[PDB]
Amino acid sequence: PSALAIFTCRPNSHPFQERHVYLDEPIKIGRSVARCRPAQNNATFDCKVLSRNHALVWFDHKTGKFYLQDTKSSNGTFINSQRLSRGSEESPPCEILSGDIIQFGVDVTENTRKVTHGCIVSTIKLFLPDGMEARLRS
Repeated sequence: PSALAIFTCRPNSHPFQERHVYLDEPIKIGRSVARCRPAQNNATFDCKVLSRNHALVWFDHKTGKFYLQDTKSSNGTFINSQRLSRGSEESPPCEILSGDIIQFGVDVTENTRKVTHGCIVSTIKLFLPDGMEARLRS
């Protein structure tokens, strides 16, 4: 048994393939870098607007709650469009529920050229170690 977060790519997201992220321990969310590349079982994204150490997601095995924390991201982390912390500041742990829309970064139109870079926008579905779906967003 292992708690599980499934990340699926929303229509307004920079593209990524669906992730099946097991949460036996906290998982870093961050930008793809050497030695830390995207994989199905992780929350590492090839996306310009993410920080290397962007956020952290985990399951609290003693209460059955799931959490997301912004770890001083430059461009923001959001739960249902609400920003967890200011730029370059840490948030407290923020509880996430199954069905939340989670966003890392924001779209950025460069100031020096006409290019727009997308951000990661995901639905997250959350499952307890025994397989039952976690508390649902309402």
